[PDB]
Amino acid sequence: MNAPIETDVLILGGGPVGMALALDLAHRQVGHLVVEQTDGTITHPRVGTIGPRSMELFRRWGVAKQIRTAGWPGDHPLDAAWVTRVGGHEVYRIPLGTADTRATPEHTPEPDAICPQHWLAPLLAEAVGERLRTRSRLDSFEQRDDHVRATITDLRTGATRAVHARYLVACDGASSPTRKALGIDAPPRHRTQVFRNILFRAPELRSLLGERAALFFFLMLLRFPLRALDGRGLYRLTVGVDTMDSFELVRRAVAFDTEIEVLSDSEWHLTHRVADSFSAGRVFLTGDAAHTLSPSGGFGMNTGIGSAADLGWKLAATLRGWAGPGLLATYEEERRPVAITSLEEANVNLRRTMDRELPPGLHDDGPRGERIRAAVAEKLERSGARREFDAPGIHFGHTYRSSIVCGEWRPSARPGARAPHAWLTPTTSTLDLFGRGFVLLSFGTTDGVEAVTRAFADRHVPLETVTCHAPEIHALYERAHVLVRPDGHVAWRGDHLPAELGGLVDKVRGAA
Ligand SMILES: Cc1cc2nc3c(=O)[nH]c(=O)nc-3n(C[C@H](O)[C@H](O)[C@H](O)COP(=O)(O)OP(=O)(O)OC[C@H]3O[C@@H](n4cnc5c(N)ncnc54)[C@H](O)[C@@H]3O)c2cc1C
Ligand SMILES: O=C1NCc2c1c1c3ccccc3[nH]c1c1[nH]c3ccccc3c21
Ligand SMILES: [Cl-]
Repeated sequence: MNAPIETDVLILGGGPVGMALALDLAHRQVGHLVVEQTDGTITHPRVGTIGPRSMELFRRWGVAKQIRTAGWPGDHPLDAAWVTRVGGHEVYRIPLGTADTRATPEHTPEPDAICPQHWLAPLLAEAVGERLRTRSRLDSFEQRDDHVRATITDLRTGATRAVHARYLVACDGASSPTRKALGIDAPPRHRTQVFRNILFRAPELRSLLGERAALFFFLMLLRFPLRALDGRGLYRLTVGVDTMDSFELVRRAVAFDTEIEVLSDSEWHLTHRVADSFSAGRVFLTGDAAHTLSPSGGFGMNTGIGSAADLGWKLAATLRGWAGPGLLATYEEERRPVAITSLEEANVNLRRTMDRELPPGLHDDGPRGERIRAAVAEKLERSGARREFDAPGIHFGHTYRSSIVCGEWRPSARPGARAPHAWLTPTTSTLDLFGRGFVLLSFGTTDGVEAVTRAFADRHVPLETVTCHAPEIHALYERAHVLVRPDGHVAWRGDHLPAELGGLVDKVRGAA
């Protein structure tokens, strides 16, 4: 006869986002538990590209190294190429080097990475440990005044147990049963696109392609993308449906006569949706459950991870007791607008490919087809197609303009924006200073800092003060004092600390 289990945060869903939230909560020493209905095994990778901002967060949570050393070949091309057929005529290619050779980015200590879900999942599961309960399905929940009660069914054995948690964070996906149960709607913002995904293994295809290999192959037969999943034989063909045999589809897209074994052929319905509300009482929505966006630019999962990181610190602060009563509401305040708009940027990338048409003689071998291909190439570059593969602003430019920020692409320390990266040492970035409590960076004068420290202490708001004597970084941040939030974003800056510190403290913690 087992009794109710107690934990501060119960995370519903062990997908990438739910795991990201668990990592942040562990990093902040908040008791939590993750319940995942499946056994946690991946049979058909849905994600693989990890944006630089997400990698910075994985760096913070201590798993960035293993993600990078998970198995993506250091010498595999990262290029994006528009081709009339893989192995056939090439139309346009965006060179992106290789993991081992590309220049270290100047704006971030962590460039993007490739980690197919079948590697990421075990890796995330390993980092979350025993707090991840697989084959566990949350059947129902009931909110009470100071906690939420959930009934969990052990799908391995068959026994049902109850979990009493202070907060339930639903990371249960795009069709979020939890969102429905809360009576919150997520009205479509664009027509539902139905995609057919064919996961196949072609052991010798990379050898046949060689340097002509690519991470992304945008075919133009009739038009769709083919991806190198693990850079080791596993590929994924994505074709829009709006019906040939799975094997015959791949065969048509690949001009080579090589071993091709289709492993999976499932369907995917993408419906750009954003919840009208990101929470009800003590129940929260994160990831696709809160906002489903288009995968263009890997924008979807990266936004979920960023939203998970935002809710993580606001939850910790409230559980700790130093947060104002209105801090948790700022999760929706700051993250929904990121979805409401940012879901549009992904859509633009989808539209550009959905609208591109193909002319006659594009497959020809004569100098004519080579000329018409060069024609489409020019158009492609003009339509800004290389923007879906290079948009730092999209990964790092989101600036919060909220009730807890004191308002006043290139890295900027303006209030609301991500505090910029700069190397302290060859291994330590300004980013490595953020992630715990608030951080006050002072460039030069330390006059007035003791006042800030006391103001934060009077409210029990964690604050770490750092004096920096580096002009290059001071120039970068543009002000003498910069107050950074637990999430790495600037809450306030200025050459002179404000007069009413109590006001500042109550505002940034969501008490004002
Ligand atoms: C068939 C399919 C194909 C896709 N293809 C692509 C693609 O090609 N590119 C792309 O960018 N994105 C793709 N996606 C979307 C991508 O997987 C998500 O955007 C991403 O992983 C976001 O993660 P999430 O963590 O919010 O939720 P999800 O990854 O959707 O995970 C939700 C988790 O909740 C668990 N869960 C649900 N209900 C319960 C319960 N009652 N109790 C316990 N656990 C529960 C699930 O088992 C699951 O593991 C696809 C999705 C599907 C369904
Ligand atoms: O993961 C994906 N799954 C589908 C996808 C993905 C990605 C994707 C993933 C990471 C980075 C850029 C990306 N662009 C696209 C994409 N551009 C497209 C155009 C038409 C139809 C589908 C896509 C597409
Ligand atoms: Cl509480």
